[PDB]
Amino acid sequence: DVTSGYSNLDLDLRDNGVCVVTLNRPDKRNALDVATIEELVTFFSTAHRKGVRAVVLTGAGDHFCAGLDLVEHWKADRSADDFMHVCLRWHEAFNKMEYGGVPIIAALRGAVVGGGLELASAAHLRVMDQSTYFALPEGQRGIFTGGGATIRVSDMIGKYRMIDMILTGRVYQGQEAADLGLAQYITEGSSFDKAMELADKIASNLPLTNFAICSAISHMQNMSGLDAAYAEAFVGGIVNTQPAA
Amino acid sequence: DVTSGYSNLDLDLRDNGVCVVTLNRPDKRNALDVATIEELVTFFSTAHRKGVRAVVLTGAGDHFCAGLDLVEHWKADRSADDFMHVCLRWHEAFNKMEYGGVPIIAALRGAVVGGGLELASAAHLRVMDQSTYFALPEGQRGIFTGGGATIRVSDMIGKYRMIDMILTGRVYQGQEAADLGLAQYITEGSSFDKAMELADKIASNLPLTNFAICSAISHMQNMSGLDAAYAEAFVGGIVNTQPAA
Amino acid sequence: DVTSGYSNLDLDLRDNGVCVVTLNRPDKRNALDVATIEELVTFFSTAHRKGVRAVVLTGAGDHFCAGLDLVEHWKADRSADDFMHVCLRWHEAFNKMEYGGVPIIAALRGAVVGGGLELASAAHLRVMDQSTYFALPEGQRGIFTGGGATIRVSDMIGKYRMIDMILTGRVYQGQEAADLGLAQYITEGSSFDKAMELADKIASNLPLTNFAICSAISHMQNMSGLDAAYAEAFVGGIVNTQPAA
Amino acid sequence: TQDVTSGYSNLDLDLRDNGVCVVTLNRPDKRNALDVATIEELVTFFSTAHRKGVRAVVLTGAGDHFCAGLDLVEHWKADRSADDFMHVCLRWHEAFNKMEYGGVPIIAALRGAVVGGGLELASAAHLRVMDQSTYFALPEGQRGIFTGGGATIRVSDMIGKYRMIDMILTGRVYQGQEAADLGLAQYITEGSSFDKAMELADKIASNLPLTNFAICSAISHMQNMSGLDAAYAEAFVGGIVNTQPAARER
Amino acid sequence: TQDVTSGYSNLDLDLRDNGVCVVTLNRPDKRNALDVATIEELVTFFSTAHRKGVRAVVLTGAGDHFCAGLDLVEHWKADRSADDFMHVCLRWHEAFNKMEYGGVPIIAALRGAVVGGGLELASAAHLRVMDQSTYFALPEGQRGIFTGGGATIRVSDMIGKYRMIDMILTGRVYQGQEAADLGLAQYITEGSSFDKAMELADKIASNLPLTNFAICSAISHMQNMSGLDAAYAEAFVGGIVNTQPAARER
Amino acid sequence: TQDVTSGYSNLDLDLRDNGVCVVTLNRPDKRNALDVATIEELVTFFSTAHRKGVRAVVLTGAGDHFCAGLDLVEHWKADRSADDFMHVCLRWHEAFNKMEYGGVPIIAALRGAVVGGGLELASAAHLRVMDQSTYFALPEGQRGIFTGGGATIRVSDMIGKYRMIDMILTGRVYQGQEAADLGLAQYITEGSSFDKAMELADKIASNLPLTNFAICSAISHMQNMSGLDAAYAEAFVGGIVNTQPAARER
Repeated sequence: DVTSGYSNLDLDLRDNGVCVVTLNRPDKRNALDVATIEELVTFFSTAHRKGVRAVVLTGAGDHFCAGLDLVEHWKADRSADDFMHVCLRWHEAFNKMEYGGVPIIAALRGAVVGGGLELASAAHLRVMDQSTYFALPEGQRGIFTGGGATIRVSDMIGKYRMIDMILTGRVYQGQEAADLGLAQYITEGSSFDKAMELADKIASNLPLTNFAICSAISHMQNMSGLDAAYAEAFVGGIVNTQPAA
Repeated sequence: DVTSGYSNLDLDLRDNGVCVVTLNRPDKRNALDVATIEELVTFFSTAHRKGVRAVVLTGAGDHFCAGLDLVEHWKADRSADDFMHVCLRWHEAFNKMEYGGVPIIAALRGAVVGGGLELASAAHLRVMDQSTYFALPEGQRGIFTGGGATIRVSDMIGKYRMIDMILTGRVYQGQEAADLGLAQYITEGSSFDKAMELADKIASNLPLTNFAICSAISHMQNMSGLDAAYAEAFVGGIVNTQPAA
Repeated sequence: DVTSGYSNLDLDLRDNGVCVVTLNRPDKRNALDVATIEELVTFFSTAHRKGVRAVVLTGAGDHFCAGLDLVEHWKADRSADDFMHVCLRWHEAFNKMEYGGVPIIAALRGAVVGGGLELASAAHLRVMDQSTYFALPEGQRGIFTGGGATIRVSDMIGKYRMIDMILTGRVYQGQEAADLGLAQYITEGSSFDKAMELADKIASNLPLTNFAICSAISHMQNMSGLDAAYAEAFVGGIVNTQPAA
Repeated sequence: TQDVTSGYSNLDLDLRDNGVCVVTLNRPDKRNALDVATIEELVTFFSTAHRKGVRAVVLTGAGDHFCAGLDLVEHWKADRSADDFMHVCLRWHEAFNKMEYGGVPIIAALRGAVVGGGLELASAAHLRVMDQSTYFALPEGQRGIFTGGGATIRVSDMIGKYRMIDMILTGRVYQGQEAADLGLAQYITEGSSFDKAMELADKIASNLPLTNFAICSAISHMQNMSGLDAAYAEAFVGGIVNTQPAARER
Repeated sequence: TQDVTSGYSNLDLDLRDNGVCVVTLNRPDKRNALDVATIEELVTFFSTAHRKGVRAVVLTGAGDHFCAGLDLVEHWKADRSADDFMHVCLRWHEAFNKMEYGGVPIIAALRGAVVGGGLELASAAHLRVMDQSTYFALPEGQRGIFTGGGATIRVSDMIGKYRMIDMILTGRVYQGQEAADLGLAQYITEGSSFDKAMELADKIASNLPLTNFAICSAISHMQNMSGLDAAYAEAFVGGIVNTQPAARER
Repeated sequence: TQDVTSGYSNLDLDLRDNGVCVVTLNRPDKRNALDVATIEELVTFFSTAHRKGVRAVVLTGAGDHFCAGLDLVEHWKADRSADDFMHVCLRWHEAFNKMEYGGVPIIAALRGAVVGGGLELASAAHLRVMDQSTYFALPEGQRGIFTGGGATIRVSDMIGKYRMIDMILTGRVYQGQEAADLGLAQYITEGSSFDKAMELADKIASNLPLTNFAICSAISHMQNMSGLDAAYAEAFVGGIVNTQPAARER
């Protein structure tokens, strides 16, 4: 019951458990409105229990994701509390992606900007192609990132590089972007095909091992290394003694 | 009342709110004595409320800053508690810079060493030129960094690279230094002019947006990502619904 | 009484206080069994009080360390709690290395894989040669890292690169590995000789300064920067006012 | 509004006109022991309560005992591996995190046994009201069992780490005023804990939604941070909550 | 020494010969409500007290009530936006952080209302002395207001997160021995809280400056860290404090 | 089994047949003041107790007083520099960390003075049993000394940061039921604290080794984390402990 029914996500579940999840509004470069965020909360809250083994996340069209749907935003005439609540929903979706235990590999193309970079950062692995570029351009437009960029992008490229990106609108692309920490993989070919290659290999690993890799490590990074040491020992104890292992 | 009156800092407030703050003792490569640290505490404690929009921090002369004023130090014949108190003042100055909400862009030249690298690290952005080099040389002289290097330089280049720098006295310069994380910008020309270009653009952004960028992100990095998610939503709520925004 | 007596470690204490510590089972690429881990706990729990000034850690033979002794592991038929306890011993050894206050420089050759990369990560400095390669290959074999990789390797190369390494089994070597953060030094010659050069220089520094560098910095990185600021001031107060300093 | 009470099997739900929803465990025959299906219903209810418009929740257990803890019959029969049980524990934690950090005030009306996983459920509420029949314990420890539903976090936050360690290490039982004074419940009544909980809930429901949302989510987050970073976050929560038009209106 | 008492308008200051400085809120006509100008004077006083040589502070409010909290008249009139109010809250936090982490022992002599922002101010002191007229509350919540001056941090540290949530969610008032036992004040007197605070302050002022500095700054920092990292920092604080020549002299 | 009791000079050790080991400080002539050699023996004993098979420890001091704290005679004579003393403090911390996080339940049987470093030692135990002669204080502060053996961490966890600050800032002494209620000891007896500690230890020793190990190590680690990360770790501790064959057997 994985492909249940979603309006704003196109799903393709392959026989080995890899589910392609595609943002489906290329006419607006897949900008994320509140309904799409809720479908991401739902999908990533249930993916593990529904048996999904890995996810390849992509955006329909030439551009991965332009970020916050500004048309919806401007029209909603939001108060500070209304917008704070919208941001909590973005965070719920991305927390379910990051800490959910289902490996997520993003196949990037074109503009990975603003909230779109926040969505890409919620994946475990990112594959960029020759057309891909990254930025947090809204900062210069007076907009602060409220979907996790200050957390995940800093974890990806360093707090001072993330501050630079939002303070100046600086753009990164090509090898320079991969080397900075924006994506672990860069291809001269299809980022979708490379993501699928990675996803198929990951899906052939043990479910429990991938679950721990895709949830425990982020938690350990939130604590003192002297307390994470103890938690890591328990994670290794459970994962490495499973019959299948 | 920004250029009020300081003995150890030369100030130049431009019409757009950018304030150039220049260490003014080139004869001693701008080494930082206790009086200069107190003026940095005062300036950065009040800059935001005095209306400063951005700061370009520089050192008069060929060298940004040589660090701790050792002549004052040796002559003061400090006990462990006396020196601990001096370090707390350094930290107060740099905390007001980092968490104060006023964007600070350092225009580096020559030696950015020891406490001088600690001062540069307290800025949000760093611009280095072709003469700039970085080191924590005192470590080999038996001196531990007590002005935040263990915190900020580790945040800039990684804990293990910071440990290497103080343990061995290793020097970095050129593109290698920029790539390591010591400065986000490297220019073949004037680091002052490049810093001013960046500062003028930043000063044209909304005051509240820059305030959040230059205070909230450092705070979020000090907490678990699962708690920063909630705080970030409130920061976005306030910043993105301001009338000006 | 440094070279006391160990079965699984070969020790060579030099006249300047540098102790070479060599894993001594090249026939199994120095895989770490429980007895070797206990000797590492013992050696690194007492090295500082026994007067060791620096340690050069190496593996006998062409390969630094292959990781967990799988023959012992499979034969022990471990329950989840048995294995959790083994992981706590690995962590105790590596915590004594990291926070013990005695500088440790690892001279790497060949395969630095799995638990072997966890051991190398517990050193302060790493020197790699032209034959050195790094990986966490067990992940694809269903094995989770329970000896600190999720903590230290993430601190070395970034959480998302560490997740990539264990999720995919990706290998790094050469300049690419040094640049990623796996080793601060890469040599075209002998990694042992380069490690000794570094170690001899470090051993000529003050004992207290090296102790603080090799214990305080890791602790500061486990707290909010606003609380580490205060602790760092006390560390600087004690280190910088010692008579020898 | 939206339907709040339909579609559940393991929770009895009663939505009052002022937005207070009574959530009642409904298996007194097994002292409301929590099986995996009940935990999943708690996840669903507490993941959606705020957005559905629920203003406050009074949590109770049908019968003489609030909740005896994890359903051991189900546990025993399942012959769970360490990973299977770790997964069950993560679901308990998801339900309790949605209760604690969800922003909807929860007031537990306690009676009889509030033990093991039942004390973990009670600890996920913001307020607890106990009566003269109420008693508290973490007895599983004496049975070789560790608390995997938050007791080590929330009960420590309620009574102190060393008193929580004592309870699980020794099976020590607390009741009456001593239990209230220890930090196990903020309110103790000589009468009906349900009626006192409803009094508290009706007053809470009369306050502003955003103010209750912040009180019932932000404070727990602030306690997980250094006080020097929570200071900054609290200033932003105060800025949003205290300038809402409805607050000025008051 | 340096001048400590001059130049202020919203604080009455009295420096005694042994270094104890009485700091008194001086607007009893409005129950010492704290406006932005008073907060700024607290920032200035507590940012410089240690370096000026102040050995201890006895903090009090003129009149029958210590402090009723934020100045609502000023608040209402200012018609503040969320960002304007967030900025006001950061100033309150700066004043209270300089009190808590500044290294100068602060003993609050309480009387009457210690409510809302007034309880936040009292919580920024190291020690609190209450009298028989003293009462505590965070009533703003019932008025749709959230505490933005540290109550969620310090009052939780004083009485427990769940009792702090209770106070702001319900407006519950505490007084007398019950308040002292809850953790709202370490000392309760049947007489003058000011006189008891001065007794405590005079004894504290007789101890070594560095020892009091560490006690009144390091402990709060240690509580923001994992205990396994605070262990290391505490060893360095002990090393510096316990080997100062003056300590040996004792 | 392995030898547990031989080879020590500064600890009297008595291993009972059920695995409870009585560890007794043995210098009543100096009220069991802790010198560096005794701290090193505590490091050795508590670093190996779990692996040697010790099931629980009852910690006591010979004579009328549990422990008066750091050995000042040794301290004074050593004329320690700040770094020398910081190093001594790290050894105290290593001994107490091995006690707190080692996984072997420790029950302290207190009598008489539990002061300064002696309260730090007592605080490293999981449970404390006090008698009618027992009193607690951190008097060193009045003597210009700061606690460098964990009091700022563990005593704060026991009684609250503000009560710990009060104790060291003022030298305040606690005893009797007031001390127990404050959080200084979970058990108070009108009889023998040693006999009550042995009763508790014998019951604890009858429980499963792994369950006691987790209770006596995991909970302290969880309290050093955000509750949202401890939730995940606790689920893994529950998974391992609750599926061990011996637990099912129960």
